[PDB]
This record gives sequence, C-alpha cells and structure tokens, in this order.
Amino acid sequence: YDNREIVMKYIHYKLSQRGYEWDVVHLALRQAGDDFSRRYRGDFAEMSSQLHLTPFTARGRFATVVEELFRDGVNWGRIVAFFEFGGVMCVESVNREMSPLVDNIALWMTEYLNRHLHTWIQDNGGWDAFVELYG
Ligand SMILES: CCCCN(CCCC)C(=O)c1nn(-c2ccc(C(=O)NS(=O)(=O)c3ccc4ccc(I)cc4c3)cc2C(=O)N2CCc3ccccc3C2)c(C)c1Cl
Repeated sequence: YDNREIVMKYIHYKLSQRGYEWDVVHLALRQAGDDFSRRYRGDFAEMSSQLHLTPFTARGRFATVVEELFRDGVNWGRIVAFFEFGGVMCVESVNREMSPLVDNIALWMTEYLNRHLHTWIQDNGGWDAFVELYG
C-alpha cells in the first residue's frame, strides 16, 4: 500500500462529499471516519469554529493536534481520528478560500504517516489488518 495514495483519495472524497472537486483500504477508512465523526459531531463542530485556519496557523494547528492525539501511543481509533482531522482542515481550507492549503495538508498527513506512524502500522498487521476490521 502507499500512504500518499491513501491520503489523496481520502481527501478527494471528503471534498467531493461537499461539492468541491480537488486537483479497499480507502473504503474501510472512510466508513470508519464517518462513524467516528458522527459519534463526535458536537466536538468536531466546536473544533471547527475554534480553528481559525490561515496559512499562518495551519502548520501549528496540525502539529498541536497530532502531538496531542498520539502522545499516549497509537491505535486504530487514533489513526481514524487523524484522517478525520485532516479532512476537517481541508474542508475548512476550502470554505475560507484557502484551497492551496489542501496541498500542504495532504503533504503533512503523508510525511507524518511515513515518518511516525508507519512503524506502528507494520507491527500491527499493516493496512491489511485494518481492512480485516472493516470490509
Ligand atoms: C480529531 C481528534 C483530535 C482532537 N483533540 C485535540 C483537540 C484540539 C487540541 C482531542 O482532544 C483528541 N481526541 N482524541 C481522541 C482519539 C480517539 C478517540 C476514540 O477512539 N474514541 S472511540 O473509542 O470512542 C471511537 C469512536 C468511533 C470509532 C469508529 C471507528 C473506529 I476503527 C474506532 C472508533 C473509536 C477519542 C478521542 C477523543 O478524546 N475525543 C473527544 C475530544 C475530541 C475533540 C474533537 C474531535 C473528536 C474528539 C474525540 C484524543 C486521544 C485527543 Cl488528544
């Protein structure tokens, strides 16, 4: 599997959900993602209005979130949360007419997967183990 591809398809789909067209594992991830954000809809709504996304704040938001999310370790719930959060930054990017931020966000999600999560993903059955959770 390829992390960059997984990021790109996921971000494409979330944006597509919202009528914005952007320049197996994917299916499982979005199903997980939808159940995750429906369960925490209120929290995602609070978080959205607090984000004050701009090109100046966006790297810092990303790092703050990701650092808080994985501080105690990694599990699949937290990786689903990580995609949902990325989706939220890209949706908000678009809402506020900072669409070029999407490319940064996608790049940051990829670096962080390849760099810092890849190891744990392997020890836990690769992406295949996650698919043998959602079909
Ligand atoms: C987008 C998430 C990061 C946002 N921040 C920081 C806010 C700005 C600083 C967090 O506070 C944070 N969230 N997690 C979680 C991570 C995982 C879960 C979680 O897994 N919950 S679950 O077990 O009920 C669940 C729920 C649905 C699931 C669906 C599919 C699958 I596979 C697994 C699922 C698991 C909950 C949580 C968590 O604590 N919350 C309540 C806080 C919150 C705030 C905004 C959005 C979602 C959430 C979920 C953590 C550790 C942090 Cl720290």
